[PDB]
Amino acid sequence: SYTQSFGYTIPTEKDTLEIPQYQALLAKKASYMDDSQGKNTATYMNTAAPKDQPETITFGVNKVDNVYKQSNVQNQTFYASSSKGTKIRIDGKRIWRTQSTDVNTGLPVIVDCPLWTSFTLGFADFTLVDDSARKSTIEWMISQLELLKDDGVWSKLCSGVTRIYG
Amino acid sequence: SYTQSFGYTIPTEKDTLEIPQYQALLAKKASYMDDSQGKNTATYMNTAAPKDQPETITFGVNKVDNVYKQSNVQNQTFYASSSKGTKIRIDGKRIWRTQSTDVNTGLPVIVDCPLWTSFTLGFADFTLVDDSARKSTIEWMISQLELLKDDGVWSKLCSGVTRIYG
Amino acid sequence: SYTQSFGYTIPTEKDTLEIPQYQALLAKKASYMDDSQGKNTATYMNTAAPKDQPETITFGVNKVDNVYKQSNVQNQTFYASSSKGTKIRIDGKRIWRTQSTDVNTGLPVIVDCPLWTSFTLGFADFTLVDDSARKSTIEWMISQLELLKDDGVWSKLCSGVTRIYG
Amino acid sequence: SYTQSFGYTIPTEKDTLEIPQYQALLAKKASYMDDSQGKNTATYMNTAAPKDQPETITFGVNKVDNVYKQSNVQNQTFYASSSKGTKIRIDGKRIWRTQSTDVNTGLPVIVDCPLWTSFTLGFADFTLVDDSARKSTIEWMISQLELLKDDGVWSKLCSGVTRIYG
Amino acid sequence: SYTQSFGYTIPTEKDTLEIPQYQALLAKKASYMDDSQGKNTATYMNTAAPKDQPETITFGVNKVDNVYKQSNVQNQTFYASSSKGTKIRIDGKRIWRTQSTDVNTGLPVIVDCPLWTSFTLGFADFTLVDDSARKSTIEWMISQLELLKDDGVWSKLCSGVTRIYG
Amino acid sequence: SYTQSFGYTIPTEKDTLEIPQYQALLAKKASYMDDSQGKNTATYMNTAAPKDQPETITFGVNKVDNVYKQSNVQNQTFYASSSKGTKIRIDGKRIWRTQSTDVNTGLPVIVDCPLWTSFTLGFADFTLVDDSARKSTIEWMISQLELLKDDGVWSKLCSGVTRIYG
Repeated sequence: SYTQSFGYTIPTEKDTLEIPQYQALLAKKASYMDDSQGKNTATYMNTAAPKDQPETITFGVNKVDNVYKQSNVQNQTFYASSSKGTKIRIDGKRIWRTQSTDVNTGLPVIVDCPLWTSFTLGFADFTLVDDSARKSTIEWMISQLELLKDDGVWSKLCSGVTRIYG
Repeated sequence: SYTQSFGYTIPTEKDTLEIPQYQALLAKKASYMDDSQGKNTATYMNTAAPKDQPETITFGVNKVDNVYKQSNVQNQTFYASSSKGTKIRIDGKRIWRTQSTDVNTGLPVIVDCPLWTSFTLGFADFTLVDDSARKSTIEWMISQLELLKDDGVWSKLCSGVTRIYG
Repeated sequence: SYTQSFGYTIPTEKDTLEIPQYQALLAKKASYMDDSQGKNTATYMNTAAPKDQPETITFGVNKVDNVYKQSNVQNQTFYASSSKGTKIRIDGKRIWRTQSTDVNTGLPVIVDCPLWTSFTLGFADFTLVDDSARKSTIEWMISQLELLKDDGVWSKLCSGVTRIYG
Repeated sequence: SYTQSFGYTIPTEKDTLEIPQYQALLAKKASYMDDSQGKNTATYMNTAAPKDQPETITFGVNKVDNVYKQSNVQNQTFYASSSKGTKIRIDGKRIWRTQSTDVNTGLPVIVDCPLWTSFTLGFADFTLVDDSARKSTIEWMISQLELLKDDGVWSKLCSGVTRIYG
Repeated sequence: SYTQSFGYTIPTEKDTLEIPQYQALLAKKASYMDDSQGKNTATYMNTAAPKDQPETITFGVNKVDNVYKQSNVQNQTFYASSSKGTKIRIDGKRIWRTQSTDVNTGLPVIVDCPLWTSFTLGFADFTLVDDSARKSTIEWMISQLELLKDDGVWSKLCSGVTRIYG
Repeated sequence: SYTQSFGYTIPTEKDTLEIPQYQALLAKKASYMDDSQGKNTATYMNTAAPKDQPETITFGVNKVDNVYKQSNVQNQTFYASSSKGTKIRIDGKRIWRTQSTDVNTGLPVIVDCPLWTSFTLGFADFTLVDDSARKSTIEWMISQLELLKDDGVWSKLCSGVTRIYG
């Protein structure tokens, strides 16, 4: 009987995140676009957004020759038989639009500045890696954001706090 | 009275994510490490993880000279003194360790392969950029993972599916 | 019995400065930030200010190898046994924000220009230097500002008067 | 009707500083010295101090090409013909002299070590920069010293405490 | 079922050491100095001590390629799979200062002689080691000092007794 | 009347360490080995541990020609009349042995990994030093370990946290 963990027992306590179904709407209204970002990368355009303010999400997947080099494992004994790994990447570019119409001129005044986001998950290709492992670490990042607290980890990063926990 | 949106009204429907409190445990047990990894960043080590299996999280914040060059927006009619924005990045590196004991010899056998994750959010520095705006796009990415479904966007990416939506 | 003074008896007369408790509010709401300015320098962010208009204060302390070289003491006899000294520095960067909302467009009009301040106190490391000495000279600078008079030393500097007293 | 603040309403509570009138005595007894110390500055000598223990104050004012580059402000939507500001600097150098008389020989023994201080205030040249704005930030620094407390911010800096607030 | 011990059952009897909370005060008042002492070694200044009477503690950690070689293990077979181990080191340098005013001149006469201390713990980096094992060996050293007896192991070493027990 | 201190009043609060009487057992069972480790250094074998699983403690004492040079003392005058000092060192080498019987053959599998510890105290050899002074500095190190809290200074060093306090 072999037990596999991330080094510490998964915390029992659970933060609940009520996340809007952005993905559902985008999935319904998503339309293909050129694979410009990478040959292994397919860019999509979300049709739900107006033509003059587009939101686009680009998915990519790239093999990594050696996972262990980038990462920190203390002893060479522990290395798995193949160090080959796979890395996934979701890139998104959206536009925050503020608009109102001028009283003097019927023309609408429209100022829209851009925001972009990227998520990445890389993992060794080995029979030991479970979807349990990969999903747990996705959740690990999401938790690390501390989204529940309004002035939390994410807002401190946004304001410019490099050294977060001390 | 200004209507400011991302181009489409935020979906009413909400996916609920029960996420373990990884961040709480890490914040309790997080210890500072010298920022070898970045010039303007801060790398932390999680003490909860066993000493031969370290887990590390690295925060960084870098400002961006021109936000509009990357992004696809109809170039717009509002004066901007500068057009520069702040980009926050979170990099985590963890270890998925699988361990057992050799039946022949009581000394255990350990194989641990590495997994890593990275989240990034860049936004134009502007007065009109709200928390509402920024946080919404963080949630937008999280939803885009389709974490609720076992056979979701994230597992397709992990399996190697570039053209996720079609 | 040895007497030590700054060369002239401290003036009995006292200017009273009613200074708002900026420091109390900042101390309550101060949050750590990267030590980017110097390795011996810790930068802090004041959370009381809004995220889109941050105020930041950065403290630093640097040893000075030889204090006497910079300063003017008439005779070499008088030099203390060690010329090693210590220098402290408080740097602050805040933002003066003027805002009103446009009648034609709901969008607020926000113009905020920056202001910054720096205080520095360097002193020889020697058993002779008292906190009495250092505090007196801090007060000496503050008095030198002539804050009580509305059109005084500080406003003359601000307007551009190099030769103040003649 | 425009609300112009530093991001947070000025604290009502006021720390009262009883500061000796050093500046009054110095202004009475201040004599001009040739500005060896700066190209665009003015160095003065205080005649009240004994001749073998000089005390000097040096005023300087230099304009600054671009105020916004140093400071951290969301780059903003208001036309600026130029963005340049004026920076005032006050440098004082004084001597803390400890003197006694040798008991053996009536001739006295004197050891005097040096102390120096510098105050600086830079502000964007703009119409909206008030005295209210500038003076407030001068007071802001003075408060930040926490001079009332014997074991205050200033003494911690002098002792060598970089991370003052946490 | 494997049984691991140091070689002898831990003594039930316990010496109680009432140690002043030096570390607490230092932790409160410790200011980061630049890491002159080593590449992986971080030097700390204690601000509680006066600036001209400094007390500094430097922390360090170095991996050792082969633990077994330095240490005495009777047979080769019993060497573990990987002999890479980790070694920690705490260096402290403090000042015992004697001071009294000169009778002839009030200037104090101060002579301060230094005392320094170092603690080191090196352990084979392997899964079998427990914080049980490490902490026990730390306690083992501390006990070996025989601190309770005034003329004990430590005073004898200070007094030059090399061969303590015979 | 001369006053001598380390620089700060000894903290009243006391951490209580319940340390097993390792030293007592060792003192009972210590057998003199030949002093291989040094000329003025006497090495001791602990007979309580089994003969093939040895634990050895070595004591040493070396004079240092000039204490002041190694240590940081701000000014030269304060150096005492003779800088010759004395330095003591306790080295211990013990064995953490893990053993289990082989399933195939009854002959046990043992693998024993080593741990070692070293404690050093150097003090200026001069009249002014007290066993008050020296015993205080020994306790100072011991407190600095933060042994009471499980994940403390020592575990962080073991875990590689060089920059403990910030």
